[PDB]
Amino acid sequence: SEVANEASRRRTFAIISHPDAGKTTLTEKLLLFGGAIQMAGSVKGRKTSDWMALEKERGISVTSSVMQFPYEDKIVNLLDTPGHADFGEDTYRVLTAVDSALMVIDVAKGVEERTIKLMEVCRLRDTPIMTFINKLDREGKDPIELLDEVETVLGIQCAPVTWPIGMGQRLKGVVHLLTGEVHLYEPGRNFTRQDSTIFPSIDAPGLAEKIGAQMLADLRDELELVQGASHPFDLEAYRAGKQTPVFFGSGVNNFGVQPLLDFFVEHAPSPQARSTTGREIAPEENKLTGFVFKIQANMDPQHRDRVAFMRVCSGRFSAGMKTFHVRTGKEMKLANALTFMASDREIAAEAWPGDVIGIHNHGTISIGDTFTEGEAVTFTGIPNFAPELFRRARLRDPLKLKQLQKGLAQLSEEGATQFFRPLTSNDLILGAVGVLQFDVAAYRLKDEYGVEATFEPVSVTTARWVHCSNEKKLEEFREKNALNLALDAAGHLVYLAPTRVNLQLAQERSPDVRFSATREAAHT
Ligand SMILES: Nc1nc2c(ncn2[C@@H]2O[C@H](COP(=O)(O)OP(=O)(O)O)[C@@H](O)[C@H]2O)c(=O)[nH]1
Repeated sequence: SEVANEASRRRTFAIISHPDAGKTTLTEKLLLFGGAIQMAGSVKGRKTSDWMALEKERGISVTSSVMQFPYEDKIVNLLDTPGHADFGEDTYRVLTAVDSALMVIDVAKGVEERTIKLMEVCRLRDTPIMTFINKLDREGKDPIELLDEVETVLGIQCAPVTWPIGMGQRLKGVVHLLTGEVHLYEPGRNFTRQDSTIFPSIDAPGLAEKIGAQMLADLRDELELVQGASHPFDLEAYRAGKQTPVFFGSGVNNFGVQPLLDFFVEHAPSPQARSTTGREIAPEENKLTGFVFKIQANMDPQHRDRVAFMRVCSGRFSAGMKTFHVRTGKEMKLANALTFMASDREIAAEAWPGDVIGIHNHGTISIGDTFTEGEAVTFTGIPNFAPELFRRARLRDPLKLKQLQKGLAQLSEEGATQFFRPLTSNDLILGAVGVLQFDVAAYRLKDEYGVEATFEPVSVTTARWVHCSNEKKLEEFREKNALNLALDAAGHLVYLAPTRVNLQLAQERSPDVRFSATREAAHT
């Protein structure tokens, strides 16, 4: 069928990186291959009018959230993961609306703090991971050691697919480990199809006349070790999230990028079956389905447009179709909704399973909302994430407590911020993932709700959701740790911890108590 075909082309993925790894550099070089030259320049330019400044305050992002582009007859949906000033909870959430992930690692650094946390988010869905080691034009760690670093630190098996030849001032090129080809690193080239120097084999004549006899011999030495030690690429493993094919390159020069992109579109998974409150929803179904996973402000001179982001999981979207908002129950007509075909010639008014659409939100869409054509079904798997920045609410005029908690609880629905009411206090504690969510709730509470407020930091570092079967044994825990407990906007029990250390002690004192770092956004 027409849907099954279009879904089979889709490659929906995001990049996970520690900052300054190369995420925006490597995004540009791929937008080049998709023919999105116009967007490619604005993404590199992302490194002023008065009303756009106020819009920066309301929560818009300069870089486009979603970048779709075609490559080798596949449709590549590249969902952004803002890592800089706009880092926040939405960054963690984007990963739950993809099927595959590309990890970028600086070779000088290695695995880094943001690498580790993003990779943990991918472990939740067992998302497949591909690895690209960046910045080989400058000196860095040994590849053999960097593989063990990934393996031991990140926990995932390593199956390299390309392999470097030197690095830094001494970099000569990569060697493909499946095709046997030997791409060369050299100037004046964009490293594309016709614009590259590719030997078909290591034993091809003249290779030593190009990479030096010494470096060819040391390359034979390194391969013999990788062959008899590192594991070869097992697609079944990669698909189950238990293995990552590794690529080495130099994104700033587009070197090694294309082999990665060709390998990616060949093997990365097409849209798969997600789960709902009961039955599994396959991507080949006739009716349209999908879940809202992100809500942001859309660049608006009226400073009033919010757009909820929705990934499509079955059927076909067409501009102006009647949808079924399972929660509210009202028929919703997706009017003037947003597609993200970023290409100077290509322009498409529809979207297929794996794509993302932008539903202009007027206030009644919250995170995790499931849109269908009439089937009462509700997607599961959409998580809320344990905050990592906590602050208390500071209101100058106390006559706005009624309206403050009204605004706050709604900002929780739309994913602005989480909102915690301690069992032994009327304080209101706002958990976020990035600093920016606080300035946003500031403006939004003032602008929308008229509550001039402030957020002073508290002695809270991490939070865990609490669940336990035994009704009495939980109450022996509710009254024991009550000072450290709160309720969130959903009414779940949250252990607000002053430190990671206090939490581990808390986890051990209560052996029969579940401490989980995630929670479904559907009040359950
Ligand atoms: N030497 C070298 N520098 C790079 C490479 N890729 C990115 N950079 C540099 O890293 C800086 C910004 O990297 P960026 O793409 O913005 O990483 P991001 O912050 O994770 O998006 C720039 O100064 C780039 O010149 C590379 O392959 N080699």
